[PDB]
Amino acid sequence: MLSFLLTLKRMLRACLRAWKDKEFQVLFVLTILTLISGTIFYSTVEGLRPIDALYFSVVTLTTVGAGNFEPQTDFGKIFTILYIFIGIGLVFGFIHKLAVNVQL
Amino acid sequence: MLSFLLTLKRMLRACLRAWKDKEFQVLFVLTILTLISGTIFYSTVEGLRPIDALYFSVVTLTTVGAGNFEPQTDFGKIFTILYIFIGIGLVFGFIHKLAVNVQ
Amino acid sequence: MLSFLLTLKRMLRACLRAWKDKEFQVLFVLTILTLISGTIFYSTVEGLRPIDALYFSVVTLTTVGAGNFEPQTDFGKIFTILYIFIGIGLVFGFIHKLAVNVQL
Amino acid sequence: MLSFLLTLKRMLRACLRAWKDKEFQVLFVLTILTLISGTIFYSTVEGLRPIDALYFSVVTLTTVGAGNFEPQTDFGKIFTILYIFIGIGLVFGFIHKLAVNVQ
Ligand SMILES: [Ca+2]
Ligand SMILES: [Ca+2]
Ligand code: NA
Ligand code: NA
Ligand code: NA
Repeated sequence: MLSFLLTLKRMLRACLRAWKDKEFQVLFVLTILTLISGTIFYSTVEGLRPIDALYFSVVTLTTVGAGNFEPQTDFGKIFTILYIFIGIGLVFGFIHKLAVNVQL
Repeated sequence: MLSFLLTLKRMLRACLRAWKDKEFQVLFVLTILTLISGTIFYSTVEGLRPIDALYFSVVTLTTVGAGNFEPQTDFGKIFTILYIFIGIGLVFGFIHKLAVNVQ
Repeated sequence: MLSFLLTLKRMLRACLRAWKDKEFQVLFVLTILTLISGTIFYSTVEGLRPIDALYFSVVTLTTVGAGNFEPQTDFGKIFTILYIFIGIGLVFGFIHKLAVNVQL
Repeated sequence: MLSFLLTLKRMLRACLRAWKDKEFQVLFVLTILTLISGTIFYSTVEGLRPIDALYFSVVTLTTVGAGNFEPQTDFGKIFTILYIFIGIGLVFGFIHKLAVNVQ
């Protein structure tokens, strides 16, 4: 049990230290920026209430997927297709990072 | 095929070997903890039966996605958003582990 | 253009050669076995038409997600939760493999 | 922050550098090809407008998932199942690439 906590602590330190790498920071900011753009687009173009635009943006960008909503306009549909690849590009970025930071 | 059988067993041994690594155990406990918290949160704030709160918690945390349900309250939606990122955080954790154990 | 095809060919050979690794074979068989069990369970317990039980099994095991259907019984719900982790375990398996076969 | 700006630019350079690797180009062409085929298949067999066939093709091939639609015909369902595995096959491809370029 004490080992659990010590391991947990060492791992948490390593996670917080990751928030120090400038490339991880960029990816993070880019992600926030992407989530904000999505929130703006869906509230504007699809008329979704702000909190629902972020929710759709989050579930869509993370590949979780929305359970009922889907863009109603052709403009929304196109944006979403593009939004999704941006999301995949970001994930690969993080993955590429975790791939380099491990092989150094 | 004995050959096939032997390969499976070797793999299974390597799997159970991971369930011994402390870091993997932490990650595992944390996801169960996360699943429980989720099950609790959705039972309370969204008022789902426990089994349906666990289900939504699972399909949501793993990025599988629910086919019909989605948080009705603002609290539920905000929680779900953070929940998903915890899930991503956890998966990166397991992945980093799998990329550290290869070396 | 000729390079495209040559690269494409070399990559395809490498993919087919992967179908030779006994561990990849096991993971593959395990996956088929898992998809068959799912197809049987959902058709039986949830009364889904066979082709729909496989479809749900596939979209669920791959994290794609079903757009409308979800287990109606508590038995189905429990099985699905477990089904999902089996699926994640298999994915990590493949990933672990692609991680070793690259660092040899 | 110039520092932040410089980091971004370095990363962007490394991204465009990948769009030069032949193997990555193949993988990319193959997914576009796959997306087109999907868009075509769902337009015909399921009778969706092209933009809705592309959308379902995308959300399906990336594992994001559609919130309401799903193939109505048996042909559509069988195709979708194989489509998803092509998608998994493609992602493993990009991943293997990202794990070969690290070394
Ligand atoms: Ca999904
Ligand atoms: Ca739905
Ligand atoms: Na997913
Ligand atoms: Na995924
Ligand atoms: Na869904």
